[PDB]
Amino acid sequence: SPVDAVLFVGMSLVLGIASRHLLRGTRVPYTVALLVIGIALGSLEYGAKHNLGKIGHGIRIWNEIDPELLLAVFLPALLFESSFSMEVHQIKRCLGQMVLLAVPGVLISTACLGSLVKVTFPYEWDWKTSLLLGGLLSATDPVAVVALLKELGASKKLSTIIEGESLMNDGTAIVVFQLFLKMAMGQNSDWSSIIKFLLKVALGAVGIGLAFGIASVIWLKFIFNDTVIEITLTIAVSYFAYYTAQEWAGASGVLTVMTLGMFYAAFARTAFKGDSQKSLHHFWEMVAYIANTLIFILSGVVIAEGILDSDKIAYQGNSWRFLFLLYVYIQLSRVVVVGVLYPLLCRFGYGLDWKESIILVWSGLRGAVALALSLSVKQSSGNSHISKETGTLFLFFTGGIVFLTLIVNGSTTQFVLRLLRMDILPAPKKRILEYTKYEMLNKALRAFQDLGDDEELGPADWPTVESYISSLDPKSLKDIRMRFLNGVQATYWEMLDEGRISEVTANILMQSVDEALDQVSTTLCDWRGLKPHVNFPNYYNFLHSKVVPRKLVTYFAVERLESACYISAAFLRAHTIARQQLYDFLGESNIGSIVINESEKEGEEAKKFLEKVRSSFPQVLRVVKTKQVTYSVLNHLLGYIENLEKVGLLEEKEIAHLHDAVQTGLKKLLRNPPIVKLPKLSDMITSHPLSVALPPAFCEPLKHSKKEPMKLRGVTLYKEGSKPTGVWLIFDGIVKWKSKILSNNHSLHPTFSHGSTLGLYEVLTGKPYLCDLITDSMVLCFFIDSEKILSLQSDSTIDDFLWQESALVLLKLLRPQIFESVAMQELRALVSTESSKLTTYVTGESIEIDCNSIGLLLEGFVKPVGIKEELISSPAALSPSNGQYIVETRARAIIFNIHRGLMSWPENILSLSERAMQLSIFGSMVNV
Amino acid sequence: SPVDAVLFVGMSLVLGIASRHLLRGTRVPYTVALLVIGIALGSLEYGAKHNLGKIGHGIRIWNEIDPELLLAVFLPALLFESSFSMEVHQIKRCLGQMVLLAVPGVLISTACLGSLVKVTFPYEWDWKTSLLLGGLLSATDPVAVVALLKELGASKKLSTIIEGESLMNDGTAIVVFQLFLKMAMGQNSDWSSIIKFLLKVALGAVGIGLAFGIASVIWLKFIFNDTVIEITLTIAVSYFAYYTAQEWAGASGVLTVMTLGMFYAAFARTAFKGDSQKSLHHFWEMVAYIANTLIFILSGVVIAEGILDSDKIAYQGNSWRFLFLLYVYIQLSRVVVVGVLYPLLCRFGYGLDWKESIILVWSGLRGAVALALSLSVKQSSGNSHISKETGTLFLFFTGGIVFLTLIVNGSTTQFVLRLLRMDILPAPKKRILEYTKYEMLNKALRAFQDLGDDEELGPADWPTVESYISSLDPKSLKDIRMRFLNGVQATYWEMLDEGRISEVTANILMQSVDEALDQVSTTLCDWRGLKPHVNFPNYYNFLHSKVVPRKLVTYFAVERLESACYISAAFLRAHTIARQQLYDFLGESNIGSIVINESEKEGEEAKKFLEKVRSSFPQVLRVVKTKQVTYSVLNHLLGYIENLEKVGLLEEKEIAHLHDAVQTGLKKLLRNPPIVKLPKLSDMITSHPLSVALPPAFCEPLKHSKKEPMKLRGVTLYKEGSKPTGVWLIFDGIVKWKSKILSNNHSLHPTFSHGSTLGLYEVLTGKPYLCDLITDSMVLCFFIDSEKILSLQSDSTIDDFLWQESALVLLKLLRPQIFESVAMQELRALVSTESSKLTTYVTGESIEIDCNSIGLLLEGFVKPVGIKEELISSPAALSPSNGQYIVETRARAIIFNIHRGLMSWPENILSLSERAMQLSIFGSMVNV
Repeated sequence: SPVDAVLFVGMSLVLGIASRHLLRGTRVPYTVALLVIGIALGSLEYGAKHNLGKIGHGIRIWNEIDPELLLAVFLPALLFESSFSMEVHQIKRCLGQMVLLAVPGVLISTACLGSLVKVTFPYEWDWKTSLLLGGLLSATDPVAVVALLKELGASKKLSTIIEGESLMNDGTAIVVFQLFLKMAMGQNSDWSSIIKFLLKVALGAVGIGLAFGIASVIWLKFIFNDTVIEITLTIAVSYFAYYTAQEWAGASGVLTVMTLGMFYAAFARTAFKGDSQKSLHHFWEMVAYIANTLIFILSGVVIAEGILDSDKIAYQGNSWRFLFLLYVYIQLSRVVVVGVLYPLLCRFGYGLDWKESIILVWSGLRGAVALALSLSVKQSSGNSHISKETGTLFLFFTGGIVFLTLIVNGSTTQFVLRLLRMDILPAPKKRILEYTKYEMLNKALRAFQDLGDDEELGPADWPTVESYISSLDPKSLKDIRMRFLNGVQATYWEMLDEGRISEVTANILMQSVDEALDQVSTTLCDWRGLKPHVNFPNYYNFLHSKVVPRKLVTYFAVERLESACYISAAFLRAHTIARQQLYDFLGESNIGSIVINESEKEGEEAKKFLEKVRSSFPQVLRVVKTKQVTYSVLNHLLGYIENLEKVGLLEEKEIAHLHDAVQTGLKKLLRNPPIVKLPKLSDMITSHPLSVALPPAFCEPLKHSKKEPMKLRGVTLYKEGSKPTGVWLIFDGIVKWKSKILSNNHSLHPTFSHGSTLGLYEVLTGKPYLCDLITDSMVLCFFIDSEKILSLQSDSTIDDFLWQESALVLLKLLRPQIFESVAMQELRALVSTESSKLTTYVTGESIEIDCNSIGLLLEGFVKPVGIKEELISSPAALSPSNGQYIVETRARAIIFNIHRGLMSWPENILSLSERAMQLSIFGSMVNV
Repeated sequence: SPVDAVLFVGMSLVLGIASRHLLRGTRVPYTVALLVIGIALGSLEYGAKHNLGKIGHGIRIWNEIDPELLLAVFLPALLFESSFSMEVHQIKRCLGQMVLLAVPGVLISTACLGSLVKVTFPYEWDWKTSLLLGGLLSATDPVAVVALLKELGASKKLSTIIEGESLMNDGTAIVVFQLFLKMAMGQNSDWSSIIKFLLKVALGAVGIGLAFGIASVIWLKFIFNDTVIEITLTIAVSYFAYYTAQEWAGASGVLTVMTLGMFYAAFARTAFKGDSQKSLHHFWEMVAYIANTLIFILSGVVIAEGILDSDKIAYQGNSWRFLFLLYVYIQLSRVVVVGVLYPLLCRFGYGLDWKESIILVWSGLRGAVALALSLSVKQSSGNSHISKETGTLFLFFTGGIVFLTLIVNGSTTQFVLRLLRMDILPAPKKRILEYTKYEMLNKALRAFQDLGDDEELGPADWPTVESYISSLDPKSLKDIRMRFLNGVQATYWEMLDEGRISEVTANILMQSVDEALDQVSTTLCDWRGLKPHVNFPNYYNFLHSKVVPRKLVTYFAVERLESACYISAAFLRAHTIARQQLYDFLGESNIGSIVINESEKEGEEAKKFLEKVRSSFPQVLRVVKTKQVTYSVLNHLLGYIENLEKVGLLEEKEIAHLHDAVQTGLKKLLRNPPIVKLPKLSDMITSHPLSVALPPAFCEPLKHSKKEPMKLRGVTLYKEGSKPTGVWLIFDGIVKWKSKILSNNHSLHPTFSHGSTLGLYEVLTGKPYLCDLITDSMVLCFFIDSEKILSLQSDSTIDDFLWQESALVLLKLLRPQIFESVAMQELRALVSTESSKLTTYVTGESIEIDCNSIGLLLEGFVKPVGIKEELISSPAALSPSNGQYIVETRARAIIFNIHRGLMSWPENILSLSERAMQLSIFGSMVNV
């Protein structure tokens, strides 16, 4: 007999596999087909008394399945992954509406449904059992709703809203179902009894789940490099959570497993390995899928057994009337609960409209959970409390509700989508889709360009490759804003590809910009999407209560402000790059200036947040940047190691050691944020690039003490035209430069970065201060007198290096049209190149600027050739006027050699030789 | 009571997880720790009579586990993935030694061990039960051996040899164990009875497994895009294979599941999805891991129960003597079987030496399979045939053998490795390792270069990042050969990265070159590694037996020659590129010429194989190239789609549709090779680049009939100095050009490719044929008379295009020093660039060649300036002599603008500004 049960399980599994395979994108889920097949099989086994053999034995051995055993085997398996694959950031974005739809939504739904099925539902029912029915089919199938919504059209709001509300409705409905099913078996008599029972079954289960989750997350953080033990540990901890919950504490094990899934979705994304997460999700999806198909087949067969029993419930000819009435009651209950919650749903979280309201009310899919609970009721029934017809009627009613609710509410929802103007794709997103379907074509064409150079295998055939990929202004403010926001999206994509931010941060930023793209007509609301993720409420940690450890403060501050810090940094860099790109694209359009000013003013509270973080926690910024840098570095190393393992180029021991080392580094990162000692002033002096010219004797004036590096926001450094009293050093912070005399035109983002010396040009030339410096953020800055640098000017090499640094700063100043749109990173390479040479020019000589090169005069006067004689002053930024410049005074100079298509997609894209190219590579005629 | 069993399962699982986590790289497997813990728990439950509570109930409910149930639950779970993760190409490389070690190796081991444990092993035993013991602990644990060997030092031979021999020893041992355990329960009496029983249990099980594998592979090929249903289908088909095998046909279900795993490892790599394979492997590893830990714990607890029973077997004080004798017998049996098989092992497959012999004999690890079979014996025992002590003694003996065999043979094997000079890493592989640990450093440094440009988060801290990555000639023939082979490895790596070949082909080529690197002293044996994978035995298909379908011939030919065709193509391209790179690296070394000649002569039988394929099947080459091209294109598109899904940049419906389309294309590819119609001559004419100049009236001389395009190998095209009788067209094939008059120096690989016109220069200039053409392979070539082209010369645009193509060919001829090391792909871009212009020069004018540009004279005479007056003839290839050329006759010309470090790793790798750079980016002092 045990072999019969496993044979039934395997047969049901094969039927599930077949039904899912045949019914992909057929506007009908495989689950309803499984239910119908199970009903047919049960009818053939019981209704017709046809001896099915061993399959019949399996049917009759699973017909007597214990209720509690059914819950234990199935319900946690259904609910673990449904609560595991959550995008917890989106949930925390709209958690208020989630709980509002979950707890009081289910309460109201159960109350209304029980009242309706008690007043007019003639079977001489009881109020407790009717409310039990309400709480039974007040549960929404999460996986079916997720699949429907992915097939359905919902940008990001309805998807997560309905997903989470169904997920939490499962738990709330199972809790209320347990409460109502436990009617008067020696307990649950008075109001205090049910209150304490709820307290236990809910809070104790949640606490057990959270404790087990914490223990397992610590274990995972302590597990360095192994995929399999992670899935196995998840299985073991889930089983022990269920065991402790229901056989040690008496709580609800299913709710404990569901809370465990919540905790793993929330605080265990970084605990799991980078490559093990996909496999773990696939395996738990597989467990949930087997559980779902098996519970559906079992429900179908038990319904068929029940409705065609000796009493012949189905052949009464009247039960279907009340089944249709119950479906109407489901619809009415959903309508009334959505209407009641609408006055509060709209004011919290995501804005909900009547369109979203009707999509929400119509997208109620009672599936596996309701069927499992109904099977639980139609088992161990027939006693004094729950009778026998009073049992099947529940099972047949719930099965018919699942049938109708998955056929009509699963099919006609798309037809409703066709109305109400939601299936239409907005132009801001249509541009994105058509661009991404245009990069597919270009990437494929470049690949076919590359795979045509070889000659041993002969030409390729373009038509088949094309067949296999056959699935392929300036005066308008809104278009300019949309182009700017698309540029911001491209910048986020590029910075994620290069590795500024992890996957979750990029997802948050892209979701926010997608939300902001819908309000392109009005002011840019990009930062409004990021507002929930950037919070700096209080700093009670600095009230001396916890600064005594002076190390846990850094840990807590990082763990709380870490994601917000990446979000703000990426936001600022994206808007800077996008502003520069838009300025290049438009040049001098007034609309361009308006939108740039709009973006600059809009991205101000993020700067305020970063300034507050810097002023409160000076060391959190360095730790956060270190964590980001090492995370990106380790991801690159992991990619290289995966490539090597694919090749097999190294032995399976050295490559295993390297992979283990990289995984250990990643786990030590995601476990504890990097510990960086607070740098002293001398450490920053040594780390500063200018310290090479600074002798070690000058490196220890009591290790450069007696001065505090910090400078508050807005503190001036030196006024324009003032005497060069000294030169500053910028170890960390922001300095803004302004000057009317200098050609500050097209200087969109005037800013010097860390590791720079400022004012060196004036102190080594004696000229008045060219630029006015204002510190936009708190800057860790140091001052060194003019006399020290003038003394350092004694030797030739030090003087040459000092004038090289002066030249770099003077390129940053004089020519922001080209060199402002680049960090101080590459300019050091340009100045350090041996081709770039410092030269001294005598009167009568000239400057040999030519093609593919640029020049810079530092001191002296130059006479141009071919133009009216001009006395070009010391800061010149000499450039080839044609694609000359004789010297007239004592002069010394220096010479140098000199995804981003989404902003302008349709505005950034024949000769007899081109056609020859096209034929020699492609087929007859296909544009490249 | 059922809850007790599941509690025991969960406790054992947690203990397994803990033991594996603690004992990673401790030179002791977690399995022995699990065995010891199980023995201790059983001793505490039975030996001390200490009431353990519910854990004790679980122990006593699993103590009475049914034997057949134990096999069913455990053994297929152990063996499915052990037979699933095979690298089947390496197995087919050395299958002869595999079967030799498996079938007769196990037979000899069982015979010798049974004889030894029957002659001197006093318990009044029987011969059948003693041979049963031999066949029981004649099984080697596959997973433990794999883990040990990955920790152990074996390049590629011992690893796969021992892995496969243990894997097949499992099946052979379970078959012989079933045969010996089935002694005289109403069957297996005479020799005919055992012969037919073996025939059934082996061949019928293999056939059932193969049929189920074929059905499931067809199902997988018909499944387009879904990960979960693939794992679920694997589970379902495995269960149904076991069911059909043992409860419908009477065969051995475990052997059927093992053969199913073989079939999936062999012919189902392409059936599974590209992203689902890793998850599926992880899940089945997880199932095998739970099965292994549970069987180990169960074996330990049952041993503890048995040896401390009423009879007190352990406390007899003598059983350990015979246990140690049995361990010595295991060692002696392994020694004798390896010695017997050595005269035949060495002559077949991989060469096996005494060093490999001792590593093989010492690496025998009896693990989970032997313990499971021994538990099967110590259950349903105590009857007339198998007694009761005669049962435990088997269980305690097998458990002690596993204990000793996993402690000493699992630890001292590394110490033996320390001797015999195998742990030493050879210099050819040490160079590879130190290079790959040098690209880690460069990639990390470049990443830190990129992640230092931003300014909102401030500087990064280099020391912590460094801490997290703290795990980091010309006259010698052998060094030159090693450098050349490293260049070939780099070429394979680059061509896999760009996508010439799949992962398996790149793995085969890299394994072959790794094997060849060990014989660097002698002639290059690279092709010897590829020899088993390149076979063209017979072409009976062309005997008119199966050419009537004239479509199944292409299918069968592709399916048989497909991998060999990629291997040969990649081999040829890799050696061409490596020869060119080596010639660039050395220039004119005699050793370089010797090794280049060696490589060219060595890579000749691959050309012969490709020529045979082309002559037999003309259309297989195009189909194979098409399949490769579309596979690479779809992989690139899948990578882009995965990037987009990570971003979340598109809605979850359009991106889902694109992913589904790409997966459907990939499945339609891997299911059926692409169907390409055989191109007609007119199709190739139109597809040829020169057809643009050919008018449509000239495009249909009865669609260019009356001529057969094919030309055999070695057929000349036109002799040097002959009159330009016409111009040829190369649609597909190889042409070699030789000319003493032309500067053929440094022309390492003189070859024109497909889609080219040859001889056009001479026919449009009237000069004698510059080059001598020899067809190195069968070429599909066409001839067009001189009069037609001279007539086409009538119009200006056609003449300009014709002279542009002439210029491209003449760059391919005159300057092979620069333009031979590039395909005809990019040269079309160079000639087609608008900067590259065709100009007509009158006598007295000059050619304006300058920096960053090149020139070409086609007809006329030119006088140089600054050098003795030379009459440079019509083919000139004018180049800037300094980094001039006045015209003297009627002349017309044309102007143009103009992983690979592994070959030379240690010979391809400060100023005051450089130190400033280093400080401004990094910490104090770290070389870049």
